[PDB]
Amino acid sequence: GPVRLPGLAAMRQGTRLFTPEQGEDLREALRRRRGSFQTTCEVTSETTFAAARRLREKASALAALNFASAKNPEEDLCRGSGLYFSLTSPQAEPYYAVNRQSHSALYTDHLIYSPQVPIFRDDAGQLLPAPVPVNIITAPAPNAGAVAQSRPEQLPQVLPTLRERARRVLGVAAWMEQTHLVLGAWGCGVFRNDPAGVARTFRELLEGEAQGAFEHVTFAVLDNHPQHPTLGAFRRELESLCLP
Repeated sequence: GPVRLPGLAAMRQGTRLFTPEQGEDLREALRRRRGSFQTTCEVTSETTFAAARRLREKASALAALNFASAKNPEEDLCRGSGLYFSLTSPQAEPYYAVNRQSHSALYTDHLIYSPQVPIFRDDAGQLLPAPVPVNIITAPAPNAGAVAQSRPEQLPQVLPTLRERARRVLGVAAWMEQTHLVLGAWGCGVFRNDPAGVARTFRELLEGEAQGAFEHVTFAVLDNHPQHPTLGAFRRELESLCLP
């Protein structure tokens, strides 16, 4: 029969959906991990997968945040990886079905956890000699641009939606015992969330509820714009977390 391609079945079968009603269990998992580590934080000018590939030898419990679409499984972490084979798993289907029927550009607090997704290619699109597996957390940031255009009365709700969903990202990471996280400018760019505000949201959590819950947090923010405004905003906001 068909050749079994390495690791793809285990990734798909191990994919996990987190639903809104699991918020409290996620909060408890994060609370138990709080204070475990003297967290190291850094803000780097790297792509998400370049950071994951650099760190994957340093740690196996490494997870990256995928800046995902809410409705369909400009580029997310499916590019260069096996992630689509996980996001289309049957257990992940409610993430797409519920977000579609919500009809809200704030979306819902569904998250997908994808274990040991193979990274197949580098930043330039060339094949890696050996794929590099990383865990991936998929959750959509609120689409501030779409809220502003089509439901402006929801615009004051973008910040609390972003914070509560960021809290659940960290909670999923703690729930799956992840020690290393690759975060970044989640929802910035096309969704038009402000970079300083996204950085400040993660700062609030990492200096509070999630303080010491992770060994290492990398904010991978590749920015080649002349004034580096996105990378600069993250560095300015997260300065106090980044001091060695």
